Amino acid sequence: YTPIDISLSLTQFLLSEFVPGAGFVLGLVDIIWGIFGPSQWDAFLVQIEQLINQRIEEFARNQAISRLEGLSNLYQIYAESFREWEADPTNPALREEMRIQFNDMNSALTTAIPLLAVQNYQVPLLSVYVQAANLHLSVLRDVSVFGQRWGFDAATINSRYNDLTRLIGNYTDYAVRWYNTGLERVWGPDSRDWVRYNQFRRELTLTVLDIVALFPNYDSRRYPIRTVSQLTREIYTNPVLENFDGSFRGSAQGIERSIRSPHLMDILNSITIYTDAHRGYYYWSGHQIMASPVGFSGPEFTFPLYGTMGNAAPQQRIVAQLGQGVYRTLSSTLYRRPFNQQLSVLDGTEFAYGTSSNLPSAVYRKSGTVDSLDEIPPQNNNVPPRQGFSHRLSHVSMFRSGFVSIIRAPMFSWIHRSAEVNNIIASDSITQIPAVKGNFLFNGSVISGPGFTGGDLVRLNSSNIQNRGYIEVPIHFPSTSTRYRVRVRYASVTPIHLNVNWGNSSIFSNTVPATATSLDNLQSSDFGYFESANAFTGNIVGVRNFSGTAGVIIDRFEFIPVTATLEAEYNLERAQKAVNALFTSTNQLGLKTNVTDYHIDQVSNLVTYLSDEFSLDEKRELSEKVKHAKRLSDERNLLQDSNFKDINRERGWGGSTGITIQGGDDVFKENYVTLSGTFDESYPTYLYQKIDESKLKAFTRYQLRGYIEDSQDLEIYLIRYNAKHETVNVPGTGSSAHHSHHFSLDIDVGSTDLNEDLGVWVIFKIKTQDGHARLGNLEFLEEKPLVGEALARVKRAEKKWRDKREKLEWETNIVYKEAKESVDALFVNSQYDQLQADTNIAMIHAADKRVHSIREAYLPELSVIPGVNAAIFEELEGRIFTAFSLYDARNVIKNGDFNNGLSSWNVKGHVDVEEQNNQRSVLVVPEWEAEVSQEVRVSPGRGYILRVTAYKEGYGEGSVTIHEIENNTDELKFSNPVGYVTKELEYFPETDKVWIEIGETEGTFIVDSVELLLMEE
Amino acid sequence: YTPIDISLSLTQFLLSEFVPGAGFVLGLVDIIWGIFGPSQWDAFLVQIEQLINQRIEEFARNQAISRLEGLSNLYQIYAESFREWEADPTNPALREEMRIQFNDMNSALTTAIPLLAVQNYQVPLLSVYVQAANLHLSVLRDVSVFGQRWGFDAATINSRYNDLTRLIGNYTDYAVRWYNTGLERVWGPDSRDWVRYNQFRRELTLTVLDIVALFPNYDSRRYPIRTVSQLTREIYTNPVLENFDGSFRGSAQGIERSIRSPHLMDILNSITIYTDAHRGYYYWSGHQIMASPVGFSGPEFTFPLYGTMGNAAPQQRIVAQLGQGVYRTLSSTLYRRPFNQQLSVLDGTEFAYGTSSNLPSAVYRKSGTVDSLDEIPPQNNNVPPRQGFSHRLSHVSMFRSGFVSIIRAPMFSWIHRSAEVNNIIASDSITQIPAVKGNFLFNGSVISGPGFTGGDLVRLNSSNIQNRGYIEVPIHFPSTSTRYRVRVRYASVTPIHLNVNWGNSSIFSNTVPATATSLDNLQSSDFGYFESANAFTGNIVGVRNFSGTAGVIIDRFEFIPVTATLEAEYNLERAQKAVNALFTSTNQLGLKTNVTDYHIDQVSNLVTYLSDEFSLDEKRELSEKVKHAKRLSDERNLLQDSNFKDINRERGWGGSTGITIQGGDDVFKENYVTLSGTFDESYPTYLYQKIDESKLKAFTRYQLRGYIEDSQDLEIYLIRYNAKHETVNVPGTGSSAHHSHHFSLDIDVGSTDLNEDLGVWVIFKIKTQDGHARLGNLEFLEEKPLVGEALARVKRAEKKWRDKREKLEWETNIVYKEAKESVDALFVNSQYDQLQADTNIAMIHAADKRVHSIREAYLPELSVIPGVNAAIFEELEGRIFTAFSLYDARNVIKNGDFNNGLSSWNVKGHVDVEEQNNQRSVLVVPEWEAEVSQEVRVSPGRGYILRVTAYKEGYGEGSVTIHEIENNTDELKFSNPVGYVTKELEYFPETDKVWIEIGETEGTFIVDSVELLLMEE
Ligand SMILES: [Ca+2]
Ligand SMILES: [Ca+2]
Ligand SMILES: [K+]
Ligand SMILES: [K+]
Ligand SMILES: [K+]
Ligand SMILES: [K+]
Repeated sequence: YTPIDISLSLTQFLLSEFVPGAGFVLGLVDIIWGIFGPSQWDAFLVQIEQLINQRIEEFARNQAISRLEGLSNLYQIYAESFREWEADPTNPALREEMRIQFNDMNSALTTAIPLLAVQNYQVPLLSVYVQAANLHLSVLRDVSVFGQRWGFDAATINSRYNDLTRLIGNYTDYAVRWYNTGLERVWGPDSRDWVRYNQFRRELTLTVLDIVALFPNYDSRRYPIRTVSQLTREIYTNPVLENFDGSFRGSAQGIERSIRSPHLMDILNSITIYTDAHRGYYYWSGHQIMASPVGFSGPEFTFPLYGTMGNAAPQQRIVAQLGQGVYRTLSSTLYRRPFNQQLSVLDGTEFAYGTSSNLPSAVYRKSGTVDSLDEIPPQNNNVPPRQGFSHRLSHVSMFRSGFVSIIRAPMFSWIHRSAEVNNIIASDSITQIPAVKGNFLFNGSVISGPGFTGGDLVRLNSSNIQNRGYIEVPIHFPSTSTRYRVRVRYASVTPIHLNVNWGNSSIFSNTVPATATSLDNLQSSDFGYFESANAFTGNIVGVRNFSGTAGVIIDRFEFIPVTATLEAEYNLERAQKAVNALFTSTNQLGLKTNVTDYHIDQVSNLVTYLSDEFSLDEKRELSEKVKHAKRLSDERNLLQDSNFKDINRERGWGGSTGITIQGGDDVFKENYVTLSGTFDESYPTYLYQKIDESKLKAFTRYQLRGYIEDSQDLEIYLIRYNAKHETVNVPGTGSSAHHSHHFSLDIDVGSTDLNEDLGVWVIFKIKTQDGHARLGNLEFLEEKPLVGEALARVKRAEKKWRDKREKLEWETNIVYKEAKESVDALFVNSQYDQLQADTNIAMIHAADKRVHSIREAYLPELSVIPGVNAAIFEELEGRIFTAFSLYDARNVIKNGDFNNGLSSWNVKGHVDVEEQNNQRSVLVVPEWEAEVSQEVRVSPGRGYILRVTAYKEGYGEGSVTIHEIENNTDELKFSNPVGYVTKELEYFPETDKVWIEIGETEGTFIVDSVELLLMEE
Repeated sequence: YTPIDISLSLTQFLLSEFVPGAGFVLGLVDIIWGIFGPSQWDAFLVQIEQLINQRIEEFARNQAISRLEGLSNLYQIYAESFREWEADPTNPALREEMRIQFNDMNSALTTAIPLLAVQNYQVPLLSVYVQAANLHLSVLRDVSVFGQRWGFDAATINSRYNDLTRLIGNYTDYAVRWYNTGLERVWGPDSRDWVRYNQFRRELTLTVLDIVALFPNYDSRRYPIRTVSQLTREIYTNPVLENFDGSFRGSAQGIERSIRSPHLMDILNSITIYTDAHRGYYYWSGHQIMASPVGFSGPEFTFPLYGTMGNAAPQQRIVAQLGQGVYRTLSSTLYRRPFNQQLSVLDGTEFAYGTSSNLPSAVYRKSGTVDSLDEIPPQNNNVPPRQGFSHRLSHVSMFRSGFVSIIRAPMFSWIHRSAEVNNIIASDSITQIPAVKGNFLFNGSVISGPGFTGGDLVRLNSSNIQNRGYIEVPIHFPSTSTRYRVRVRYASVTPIHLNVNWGNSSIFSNTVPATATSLDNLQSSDFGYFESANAFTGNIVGVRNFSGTAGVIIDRFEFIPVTATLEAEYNLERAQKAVNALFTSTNQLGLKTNVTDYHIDQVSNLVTYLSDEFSLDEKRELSEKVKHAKRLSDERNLLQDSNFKDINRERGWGGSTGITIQGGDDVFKENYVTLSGTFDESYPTYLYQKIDESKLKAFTRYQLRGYIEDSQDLEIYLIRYNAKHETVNVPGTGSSAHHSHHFSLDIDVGSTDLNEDLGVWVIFKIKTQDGHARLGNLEFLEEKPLVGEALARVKRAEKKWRDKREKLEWETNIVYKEAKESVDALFVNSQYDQLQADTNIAMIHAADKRVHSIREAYLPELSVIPGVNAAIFEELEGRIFTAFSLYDARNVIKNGDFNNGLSSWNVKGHVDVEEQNNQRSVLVVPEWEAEVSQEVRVSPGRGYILRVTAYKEGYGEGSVTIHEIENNTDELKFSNPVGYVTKELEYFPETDKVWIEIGETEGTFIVDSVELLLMEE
């Protein structure tokens, strides 16, 4: 019969029937607006006014009640019109009437609510304010569903939808704010203050917060179908204190502390009660509580003894989880306060259970007349209290004092019955399980709700790895066969990566957005949602806070029944949006330049995951477009042989050993490239390609880019007017150092000239042993035309390369002449047939060094790439290689150069042949006892030239001598940056054998070549 | 017929029959020692001498061959004795002969090997050295298995077992070292140098490394039963280069680079060959290779074109994976070298396949007579080459030059056939899969093996989280029903945490030891093992490097068939060792003091995981002991109610609200405690307990300790002579900040005195809101007696507390007297019946402050704990509370104190009642227009005293006035750190009603109390 009774009846309706329709519209009239007079509105104001002890100003109060009246009358019209329209949807008069009534309803409300929020009296007005706002939200939510069907145009529906969500927030934040400051205003130091304080809290939770808690569910778009919330907050009664005919000083903090702080929800299993005695008055002195987690999903637990052990009588375990729990307490109080020792306790209490039928009430000692049901009344008056109660007993703590006065004041928590002992998932509606109904909290806290949630929330803390915040909720599924998408309501001040598990499998893991800008004063719009992409049928549900850095508030888990067509639709929209975002324009004719080749690959992946069972028509369509995008990417890609199909087959890819092409990957979806290291720095692993001038456009930046799975020591070159080069090390990822796998590199074209034919060299190099790379999706592309500084830089670069060429082209005319003449002086001039008789090796070597002083025969960066001067260097060095060949053939001495180490030589001591300047091999005689010798056949009577090219380290003299058996021995002697002397002599063997013998006196002797030749002109 | 043929025949035996027994002993004689003369040993030396071009010194060489001979003769005796003993194990003569022959065999070998390792010629001796060492290891491995059965005593078997493992390392490191420096010694700049170089490498891999690679398997204890290894190394042939009748200058680096660097193993699928033409000579100009990963577990891949495309003739795909792969190439070479252009290529090659039957050979163009089978001969000569080959063709790369001379020199990799195309797991032997046979390498490299592994290894790099190094190997199980323990051979320089997965499940995750002290020059003993604890029956196998910091080399995976009894045994030993390590001594009578209660809990967990099917007898036994340990822990534990069964039931645990006891946990196995925060700092969450002097021993340190799952703001107190206190924050873990969950805290006892009864207070406190702890397994224990500094510190602490008491005990005699007299002055002296007529509130308040200047009525740290002065403070404050009660009852004014705010008062303006010093409530008149008034009933004719206690802020005068209707109004006026004035007057009502009215002129007026009293003596 009181506002709390009325609220609880709305609360039940809102929990059980929350779904757009005539049942809803009709529900509000029957419960409230159709059946309330001005005395009912008066009654509501008095409830809070009495409490806070100050009445609303009369004009304001008068204004308030006549508005509420205006609205009863209005809404009755809207409801009656709604009803009739429902019965005949197509009747245009019934529809116009719907439109008009809606408009008028929206006017009145917008105007009347500010009059229920009037300064200085916001508090005593709140619950009624809450009423008008609950109603405002539903008409807005109506028009957003039925608007179209009534004849409103989309423009006007979205405007009023935007209003709807603007106002879920506003109205909620308002109520919550004034509840707070009303609550604080009524706090005070004594037990009397506490009674008013708690009574405020309890009454206003019942007529205010509970409704507000349901306000989100008006979001038609978030909650298209029936959606069931659960209120988990606790409310408190305290018999002893609540009708103590006095007040205990400075006790209200002590009393308030005897309420349990924020916890995971638990079921009250039993109370075991201790009787003590004072002047032959027997009383409840202490007691003990057992409890279980939600869903008896854990073992039971307990708490330290409340109050004090007593032994005046046996003790009495009262079991609470029988039927549906305890819904009522009838308590006997005792106050002995004899004229002058003092007593304030309970001598008995009945605990009564909720049942669809009947259960004997468990009595501690005796019943009494301090009925809890005055304070926590039933929600349903169509049945006995045992059936129609609103609350279950949740815990019984205690405020105590001890040995001048005795206080034993048991404190009763009542949780709302919408808080089910188990977490059962429906299948025809969205089910809301608040995270607080969980049973495993690792690295995080429960912290009291701000009022607009129905209860407390879960904080998961920031990390690092094995310290991830985690909340686990047990959940039962009546219907196995039902497919659900999970949605989570959360709050964070930063974007956080979150993983949601279901059973042992992880159904969501990505970074969700921020929603707030501080987690301390939490406002309605501070919360948000995310959902799994798919829908499924394990038996628990969980969230993990992956962030090392920030925390996250988890409100509630939401299970959303879904058909397979719905599923296929969600993913289609998602993928359709992806493909479209590749193109510049609405006609899909061009790619956005900053869309990379690899990106187009990620997006195509999305398409192939679409159902073949429900989306084929519209999936094929999408795959047309993404293939089309890709084709356009290949069009803009200026590199030949993109997929490395023809490396080395010259005008495509140039490549070395230590490369590998596999077709695909964890990362790559197309042919890609693996490069491994080298054992010698001079023999690098290289993939290169020239880009033809004819494909380039003047005065334009170009961009080399691609994707590297991972990398170490990867050397990347871009070469036109000069070479730029990155070294690139990129670690892999799972699912100095580059944090990104995308790379890019820019170069700028000046004037293009086909005749000069610069182009752009693209070169990938690895010159170390540990060393590697995995890359693909390589593009070379046109980016932007050159403007401002970049332009003047390029003009400077070309101009500067232009000046470097002229220089080079001048110095090369000198040197070539010089080298070419030195080359010619080696030969008998008759076209590369013969060496002059008297040209020696040092000469060949000297000519060689004049050839190798040619500066751009080969590109510095990678010397397999011919330079400006490749043509002319090449011909001269071949004339040189011819020359060494001729030197060798004519030498009557086998291996006189030491080019084959020591073969064809007879060696006595310790001697070595070491290479010194290019292929050039030298004999080292390190000690005088060593002897290198060769027997040579000759033509007796002919004449020979013995030529030695060598030098002498240190003291003494090096010798090459020559002889036959007995008298005919002759000698070449050497004594004294690194340069050789050439000596010779004429020898005339008497016989058919000669001996050549190399030796020395001391120090070290070094011989380049020993030659023996016929004198023949 | 050559040493390479002989080696390959041993190699096959060692791969296929590696198992202790007579088959093994008999195998070595038949293959080697029983059938070799001195010419065979000569032959071996010549193989390497010819190669390195320098013969061994004659004495050394002579010595060497006669030792090898001594050993042929000896081992023939040992083998014949082994054989005969096998046939009749119990015959004591056959057993004595076994013992003797073993001793002699061990002597000869120990003496002869140093003569095969002689300075200056270690290299040319190596392979023969390898032979003698292979043999040494097996006799050692024999005696370690059969030793006991021959009659050797355990002392001598373990000595020779220790020798065995000492020498697997030594002999391996030796061989490997000299292979290295022999190989380097023979490197050189030209193609000729390369031929010798590679020929060395290839021949010495075949006669040396391969054997050495098998050396570990001699570890009887690691390999109790048959164990099969796989050689994965590649060897190389190069037809063109290998019988080029000359040498190409500075080409050996170029040639060497045409060998593939370290890779995951792959199967050669096909070669597709390009014919070109030069002067109407048709040649192999280029070619392309396809390959697949091991087990065709991946898609195929390819490589950039080898050589150069040619079009002189069609092109020719030759398929390699037919039969068992290509085992042979017969190659035609071409050398045009016309007197003066140059050519060095192949004009044809036959590829022949390995089959149990027959397959036509695929011919490129034509066969030739450069048979690969001269270089890579068969292992089995009991069958045609097609069946008995040792190698499969593995890859064909190329060394090239191009457009003076042309070189097209295809390079053939041969992998040993023990490298199976698939990774098949046997069931009757241990199967060794080298990690290199994997198909997924993430964050790591393959790097060339050191020689003693059979092939290359896998490096997994240091991290951070989604960059864990990982190696995945595909594996087939012929027999589903077989149970295997996985063992991994690895190397690391630090202890690393490693996770091994099998299929999708993770079968090992813990930190394994270091084995090495640098990963660069890897020695035999640098490797180690770890194993899963259990044994299982997924289809791949993997290791992940969990370290953020260090790298790890993975060699090979080892699968070990096991029965269920074996399993149950492994875990029993493991748990038996755990339980024993709890006790001080061999009689399990005492606990080791540094074994914590929680530790005993971890160890009991280990016991409950033992099989009930195979271990019951010996598991029950173990559970007796661990329960016994635990019982002893409770014995030493000096805390009452360890498992928090009786908190608050006073002489056990003292506890507040916001505590919870659950029975067990992810962490705790026994009753444990959860504390949550507080809303007010003055109302903390507390668990405390005193420890009785009678349980303490003089001059001894004690230790408080326990385990905290997690914690924040946990305040821990230890109190005797003074209080020490930690604040403790401990993050949780998965499976300022404390990195450990174990805590401890120490205190020291001086002299114990039962009369003074200090004890030790143990207090857990949380005084903040965010704030929590989860702890259990709490012990208070005796640690050690006090010695040295600690002793003199404690003597100082007690002495100092002793001096603080005397002080306290002196000051308390003064104050108590003072306070007690002030208390008494309040009363009419007749036992606490009445207040003196003229004692006012300020007096009561002044007396109160003299009571509350009592210094240790309550323990500072937690004021629920009575102090020295709790008794005397308590009585006096009750006399005070009596006094306030009396003040109130006699005041004819209702609520004249403002202790119930403003009730019983009529208020006109804005006025407030604020609490100021304890419960003391004051009326604040802030403005002159305000009016607080009360109508009081009186007895006409009697006489009353109107007393006011108040003061005046600022200007003007505060008034309390009193009156009846018309002429009888009188007044108390107040004008002018925080202290009150008391005024009064005598009033005599003519009527039955009086009015009391509080007011003021301006400024602010503050009233403590207004009292009206009858004058009655
Ligand atoms: Ca030379
Ligand atoms: Ca007062
Ligand atoms: K906020
Ligand atoms: K152009
Ligand atoms: K090492
Ligand atoms: K004692």
